[PDB]
Amino acid sequence: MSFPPQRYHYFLVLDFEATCDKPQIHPQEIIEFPILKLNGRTMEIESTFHMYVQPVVHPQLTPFCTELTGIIQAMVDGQPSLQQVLERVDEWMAKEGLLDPNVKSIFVTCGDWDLKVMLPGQCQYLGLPVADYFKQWINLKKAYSFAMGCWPKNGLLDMNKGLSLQHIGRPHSGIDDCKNIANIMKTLAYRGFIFKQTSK
Ligand SMILES: Nc1ncnc2c1ncn2[C@@H]1O[C@H](COP(=O)(O)O)[C@@H](O)[C@H]1O
Ligand SMILES: [Mn+2]
Ligand SMILES: [Mn+2]
Repeated sequence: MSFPPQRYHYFLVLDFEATCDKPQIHPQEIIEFPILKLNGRTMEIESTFHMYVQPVVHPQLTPFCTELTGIIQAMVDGQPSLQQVLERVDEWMAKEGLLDPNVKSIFVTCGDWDLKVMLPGQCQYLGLPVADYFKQWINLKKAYSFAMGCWPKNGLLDMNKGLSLQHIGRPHSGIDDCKNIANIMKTLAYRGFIFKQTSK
């Protein structure tokens, strides 16, 4: 059945961008924090949280980081740090109605890195508690492997290839990576896939 009933009222698509360098910078710090709120049944985008984040440990973006993500220095200067952005997220969750125990939602990321490595690692570095809704998610690569029966090699690019979808926007932009995740989800639901939590 196309677009079957799903287990969640809403899906929260997330894809961080972080400071980086060649070889990798340490520690990494989140510099882009997007969330797309998807209708649980249709996968349509109904609301968007999007904030750039000011890094503190390594405050100046490297040339590699700007080339990779497209994020320039003026986009993070004057921004709130991660602690404040997380409070903005909580307020946004509240306004969207996602803090109701009877409203079911879950984050969806491309891989496990965002919520298994990046966010809890930086919160630990900062002595910040991770909000409980960040502790369960769906790895799209894993969901795709169940839906299509195959393991994609390179994330969004290869999942778009397998589904004959055109890439949306700019690769390695957090918000655009989110739009592609949402578009892949829409197709998987069209093909009859019911999404399930994959985090452990
Ligand atoms: N090829 C790469 N080399 C170094 N760092 C990367 C690379 N790709 C991604 N990253 C880092 O991982 C973050 C998330 O990328 P992505 O998982 O592609 O959305 C980026 O913002 C960078 O900090
Ligand atoms: Mn990513
Ligand atoms: Mn990305």
